[PDB]
Amino acid sequence: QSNAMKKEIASHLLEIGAVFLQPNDPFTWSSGMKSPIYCDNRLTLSYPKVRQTIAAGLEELIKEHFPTVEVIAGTGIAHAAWVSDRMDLPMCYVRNQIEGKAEKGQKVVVVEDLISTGGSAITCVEALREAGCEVLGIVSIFTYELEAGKEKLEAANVASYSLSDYSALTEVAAEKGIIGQAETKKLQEWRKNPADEAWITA
Amino acid sequence: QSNAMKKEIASHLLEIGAVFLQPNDPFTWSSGMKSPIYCDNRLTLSYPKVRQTIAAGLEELIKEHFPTVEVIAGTGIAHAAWVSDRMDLPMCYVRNQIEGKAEKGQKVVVVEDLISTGGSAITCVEALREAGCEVLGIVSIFTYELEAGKEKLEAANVASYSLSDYSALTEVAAEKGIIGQAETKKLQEWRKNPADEAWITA
Ligand SMILES: [Cl-]
Ligand SMILES: [Cl-]
Ligand SMILES: [Cl-]
Ligand SMILES: [Cl-]
Ligand SMILES: [Cl-]
Ligand SMILES: [Cl-]
Ligand SMILES: [Cl-]
Ligand SMILES: [Cl-]
Ligand SMILES: [Cl-]
Ligand SMILES: [Cl-]
Ligand SMILES: [Cl-]
Ligand SMILES: [Cl-]
Ligand SMILES: [Cl-]
Ligand SMILES: [Cl-]
Repeated sequence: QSNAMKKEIASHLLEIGAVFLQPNDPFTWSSGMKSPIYCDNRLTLSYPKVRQTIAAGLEELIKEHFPTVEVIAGTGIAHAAWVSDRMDLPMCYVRNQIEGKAEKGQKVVVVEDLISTGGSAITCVEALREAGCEVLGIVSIFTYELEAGKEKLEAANVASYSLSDYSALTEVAAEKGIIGQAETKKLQEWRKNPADEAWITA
Repeated sequence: QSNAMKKEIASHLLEIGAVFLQPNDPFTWSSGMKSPIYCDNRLTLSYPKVRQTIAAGLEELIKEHFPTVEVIAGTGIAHAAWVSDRMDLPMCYVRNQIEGKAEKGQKVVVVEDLISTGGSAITCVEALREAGCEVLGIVSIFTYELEAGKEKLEAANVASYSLSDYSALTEVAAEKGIIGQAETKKLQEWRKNPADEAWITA
């Protein structure tokens, strides 16, 4: 659990190619923003054991932090499916139409693949709150730990926990020799100011 | 299994509101076509036991008919998730981009919520064939048994099996007293010629 789980999960994500790092040759995201990292947890679908380890971890986060949960909401659908089955709970998903039942007062936990800028997380929470549900919080597989997302969730009073995060993944990548100390500095600078291209030459 | 399973599943679908019948007051589908029936299996997501009974049934259809399966493809994502977990198989899904691994020669089974006109089923099969996969066939929760769909799948050489179908559901609905003999005739005529509004006054 905690730090051990974060490093173990980061190791798996790197190993299966669900998270890529290229600090010396930046990726360009669909927004046009340069980044040393990209996460695509859709790839976990192809790994039956790794995806189960992830679903078990998400379930453990829910039991630990949101034990009164009544409904699981995905945005993500596959992992919400795996979590809701392990917990024998109704599921719904949010496109902002909600598919599946989400009734007034029901206690909901959101399952997200990734917390990035916070926009997509807030969009999902807002849909559920609009429907009358009590959103307990969010559990996600990964988070880039960006200040923008942190502030958005804090301001909306949404508790959020992730199985692994950028910090753990940077450390594991260095332990593995994928990156070194020079790239670690670039990774640290990107997280602090992701839209500022100074990180590229940090 | 077989007829028993089809009637049991139809009963559950009616009971949870996943299939509606209104032969005396036709629905208008998004295409503008009048219909005595509508199926929305997204509602099964809210029913932990019923959805498990469905996933177990889909798994049984795959074991019975497509035993050499290597990958489960959803289009549907939640049920493909439940089936792939029970079978410990990699999963992918098809939007026609394929998310998750679908490699050359891998034996794939498609999991569909509903077989209607055949268009959406063919679209999914074609994407997987284009990717180089061997599509073993399709398993679905429900089928309207329309001739249009039957012919499209036959012409593309795609084997298709459904847990329940229109015929079983009509029979169960009559047994339950939801519909009678007069409405049964209207239902029979719609299936034969769904775009011809003579069924409305059959
Ligand atoms: Cl992701
Ligand atoms: Cl695996
Ligand atoms: Cl495997
Ligand atoms: Cl709680
Ligand atoms: Cl949808
Ligand atoms: Cl986000
Ligand atoms: Cl709330
Ligand atoms: Cl459906
Ligand atoms: Cl249920
Ligand atoms: Cl329940
Ligand atoms: Cl086979
Ligand atoms: Cl997608
Ligand atoms: Cl179809
Ligand atoms: Cl094929």
